[PDB]
Amino acid sequence: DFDQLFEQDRAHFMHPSTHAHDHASGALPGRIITGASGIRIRDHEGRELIDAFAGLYCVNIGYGRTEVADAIYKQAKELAYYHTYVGHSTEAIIELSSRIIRDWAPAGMKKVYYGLSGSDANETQIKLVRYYNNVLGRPQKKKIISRQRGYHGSGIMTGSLTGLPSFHQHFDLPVEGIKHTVCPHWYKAPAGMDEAAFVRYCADELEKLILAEGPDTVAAFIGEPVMGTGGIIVPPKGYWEAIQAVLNKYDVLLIADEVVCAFGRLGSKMGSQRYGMRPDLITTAKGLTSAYAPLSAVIVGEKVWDVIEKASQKEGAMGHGWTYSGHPICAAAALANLDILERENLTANAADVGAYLNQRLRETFEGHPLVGEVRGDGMLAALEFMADREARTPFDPALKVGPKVSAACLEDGMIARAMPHGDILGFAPPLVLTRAEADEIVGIAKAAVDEVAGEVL
Amino acid sequence: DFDQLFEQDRAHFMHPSTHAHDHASGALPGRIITGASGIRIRDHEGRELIDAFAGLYCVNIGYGRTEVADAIYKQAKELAYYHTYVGHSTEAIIELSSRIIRDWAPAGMKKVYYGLSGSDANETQIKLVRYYNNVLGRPQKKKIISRQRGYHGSGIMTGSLTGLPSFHQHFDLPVEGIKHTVCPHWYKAPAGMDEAAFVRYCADELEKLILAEGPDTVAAFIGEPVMGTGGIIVPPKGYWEAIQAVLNKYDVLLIADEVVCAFGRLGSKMGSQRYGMRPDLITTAKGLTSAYAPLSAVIVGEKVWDVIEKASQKEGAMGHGWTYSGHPICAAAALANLDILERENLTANAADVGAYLNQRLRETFEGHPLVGEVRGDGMLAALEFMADREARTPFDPALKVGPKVSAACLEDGMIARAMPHGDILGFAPPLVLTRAEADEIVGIAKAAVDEVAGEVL
Ligand SMILES: *Cc1c(COP(=O)(O)O)cnc(C)c1O
Ligand SMILES: *Cc1c(COP(=O)(O)O)cnc(C)c1O
Repeated sequence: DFDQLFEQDRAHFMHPSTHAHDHASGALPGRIITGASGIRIRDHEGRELIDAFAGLYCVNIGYGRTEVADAIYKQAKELAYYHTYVGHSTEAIIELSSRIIRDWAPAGMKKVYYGLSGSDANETQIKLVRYYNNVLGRPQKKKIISRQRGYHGSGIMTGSLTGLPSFHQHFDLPVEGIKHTVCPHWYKAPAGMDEAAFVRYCADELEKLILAEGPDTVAAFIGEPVMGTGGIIVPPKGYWEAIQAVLNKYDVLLIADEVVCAFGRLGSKMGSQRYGMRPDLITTAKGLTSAYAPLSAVIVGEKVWDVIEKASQKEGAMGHGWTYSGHPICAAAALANLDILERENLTANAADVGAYLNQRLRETFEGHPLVGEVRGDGMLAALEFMADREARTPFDPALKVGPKVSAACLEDGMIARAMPHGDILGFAPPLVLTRAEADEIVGIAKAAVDEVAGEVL
Repeated sequence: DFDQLFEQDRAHFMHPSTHAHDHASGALPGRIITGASGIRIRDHEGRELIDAFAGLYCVNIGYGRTEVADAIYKQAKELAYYHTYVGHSTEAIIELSSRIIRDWAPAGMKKVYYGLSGSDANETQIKLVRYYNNVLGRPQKKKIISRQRGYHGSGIMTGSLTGLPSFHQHFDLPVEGIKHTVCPHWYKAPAGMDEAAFVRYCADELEKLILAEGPDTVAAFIGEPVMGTGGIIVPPKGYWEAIQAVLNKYDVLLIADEVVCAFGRLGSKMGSQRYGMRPDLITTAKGLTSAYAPLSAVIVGEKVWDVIEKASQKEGAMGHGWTYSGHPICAAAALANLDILERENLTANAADVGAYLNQRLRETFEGHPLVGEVRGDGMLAALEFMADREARTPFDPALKVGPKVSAACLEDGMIARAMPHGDILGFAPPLVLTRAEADEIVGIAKAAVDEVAGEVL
C-alpha cells in the first residue's frame, strides 16, 4: 500500500532539505521508515540499514528504546501539557533542569530555558545577548561573530549565524550585524603554517575583525566545540584557549553551540569541558532527548543570569516565551534519555569505541588515493575526498564524489551522510556502538570508497 | 516533597514569560501541575481549577485524553524518530499532510511543512516569502506588514511581526523591514466613524503605507483572522474583503496566522474560511495537536508552491530544514487530535456553546460599570475594563484592574487570563465546554468583576 502513501507524500508533504521538483516528480525517490532497533532502521521495502549517522547526530542511546516510550506515555496520561508561564512547572521539568546543571553542564552554569529545536535555542541566545547589553546600558554592543562552515540553524537570524551558503540562498542572509571569522580547519590553513601558527592566525584574524568592527559594537562569539554539519572539523590544539583570550580582552560573550557535542557524543559530558571552553551561554538539543521527543535547552551562566535577574527589578518580566517551552512529555523523554546515558555509561562507551572507530578509519584510509583527510573525535568521524591531497584541490562539485560514496554505502546497507559543501563522508553513530559494529561500518565504507575511486580516478 | 522541587525550580529553571527576580526570590510563588481532566487542572496543593483559557488557547479537545497518549505511545514504540530530509517520511506524517489539506485547509492549499512552534512556523513563512520573490527576480519585494497588537511569536524576526511592546523590550525590535498598520478594533476607532467607515479607514491606511514604502518593496501582509493575544479583537464586518482588495491591487501575499483560529476554535474549520480570507500561506500550531505534543504546520498555497517547485530545477534544493521537522510522535498526536475533533464535532460544539457563552457574557456584563466592551467569536471572548466607556478612557495601568480580576477569578477556582497591554480578561476554553460549564465560568467572572469594581470605583 506504499504506492498510495507516496502519491500523497508527493502531492502534499513539503519535506525539509529536499529537492522540491525531483521529489514531486518522483525522480528523487521517497523512503518510508517503518521501524528501528539498536543501530538499524527498517524501510518500506523491508531493508534493514545500519544507521551510522544516528538520524542526524541525535539518536544517541540507539533506536527502539521502549523504556523512553514508557516514560513519554506515563507523562502523556498524567499531564501531557500545561504552560510554564508565570512560575508554572511540572515535576519533570524541574528535575531535568537540576540534573542538567548539576550532572552535565560545566562549572558556573545556573539556569535552563527550554524550546523545541536547536534553531529556536540559538534564536533565544540572540535575544538574550541583546537584552544583556541593553540593560547594562551598552545599546551598541550587539554584533555576533560566527565562523565559516559553522552550523547554528535554519532560521533567518540563526541561518545568518550558519556559515554554509545553502542556508543563505535566496533568503538574503547573512543579515547585517552578523560576521564570520575563519573556519579553524588546519588541513586547509594557509600553506606552510604549522598547528601553533594556524592557531595564532585564527586568533589574530578574530582580533582584527573585532577591531575593524569596533569592540564596543561586538556582543558575542558563537561556536561549536567541534563543527558538525560543516563537517566534522576538529579544532587545532590550543585553538579554544587562544580564542577565549581574545574574547576576554574585548569583553565578548562566548556562546558554545553544543547541539551535537552535548550529552556524551565526544566521550565527554559536553565539548566545552573537553576543550577547556568556559562559555557564558550554551545551546543544546538532539542528544538531550536522543530525538525521542523534540526539546532544546539554553543553559545560562552565572554572569548572564545575574544581569537578567537584577534587570527584572526595574524592567519587569522579560518578554520571551514559547507556548511549548518546557513541554512535559518532552521533559519526560529527556529524563529517561539521561537515565539511560548514565546507567550504561554511554559517555565512556563513546570514548572507547569512538577512539577505536577513528583509529580504524585512519589505518584503513590514510594514504588511500581518493581521501584528502581523515578526521574525528569521540563518536564523530569523517573522510574528506580530494582531487589533489597536497595541493588541497577539491573535485569538481558536479562530479558528486561525496554523494556517490554515500549512495554506494547505502547499497551495501549503511547510512552515512554526504556532508554539504564539499566531498565529505560523515559518521555519527549511536553511542551504543560496539567494536564489531564499528568494524562492519569501516568494511562497508572501504568497499564504497574503493568502488567510487575506481569510477572517478 | 514540593518544597524541595520549588527550591530547585527557583535555582535552575528559567521559565518563559515570568518575572526573573520575583520568581527566584519567591515573591512570585511557583505552581506545579500534577494532573488534569476535562476542563480542570490540579495543582500541587490538590486544588482543582477550571481552565477557562485551555492552557494558552491550545488544549482544544480538553485535558486527560488518554486516547492521544495511546497514539503517542504506539508511535514511540514503532518509530519515535527519523528525519524527513531528502524524501524520507513516516506513514503518520504523510497521512497528516493529506488530512490537513483535504479536510481542514481552505481551497487551493497544496503542501504542508512542519516545525514545532508557531514562532518557527512564522520564521519559515518569512524565509518562504523571500525565496518566492528572489526566484521570481524581484529582489526588492521583501517587506512584511503586520498590525498593531498582532501576536506572531517571540523570536527576533517573529517578535518584530508581533505588535505588542513587551516582545520588543530590550531586543531592538522591530527590525527594519517590518511595519505595522492599524489594529482593526472598532470600539477604539476614530470618534464618530461607523463600522463601514472604519473598514475604509483601515484599507486606506494600509494602501497609504504600501505606497509610502513602495509596492515593489512589499512582499507580504500577515494577520490573525481574530487577534488573540492582543486580546480578542474581532475584525469589523467587511474588513477582510476590503483588506484583500488592497493586497490584490499591489500583489502582496496574504499570510493567515491561524495558530489560534485553526482546527475549530471559532466554530469554523479555520478563521480563513469563516471570514472569507483567501491566504497564500497559513500558519498553524496549538490546536493542531491540542498541545498533546509540540507541532507547527505551514500550509503552502498552489501559487507559492508552484513557484518553489519550478525554481528548484535551476536553483537546486531549498536550504531549509529543522532536525525535528515532521517528528513522528508529534504527527501521531495530531492525527489522534484530529480524529477526536471530527468524531465529536467539536467545531460545531465550539459554534454552539461559544455563541451561548458570548451571549451569556454580553447579558451579564454589558452596562456593568467596570466594563467598556464585551467581545468575542466562537470560543473566544473578552471583557475590556475602562474608566469611561463612552469616552474610551482606560484606567491608569498602575491600578492593575485586569490582573486584579484575573487574581480574583483564580481565588474562586478559575483560570482566565489578564491579557497584556490593557485591562482585559480573556476566555479561551476547551472546545468540549458545555452550557452548564459556561454558566459556571460566567458566575465566577461576575463575582470577580463585582469584587474588583467595589474596590476601585
Ligand atoms: C544540528 C544543529 C542545530 C539543529 O537545529 P534544529 O533547529 O534542531 O535543526 C542547531 N544548532 C547547531 C550548532 C547544530 O549543530
Ligand atoms: C499564539 C501565536 C503564536 C505562538 O507561537 P509559539 O512559538 O507556539 O508560542 C505564534 N504566531 C501567532 C500568529 C500566534 O497567534
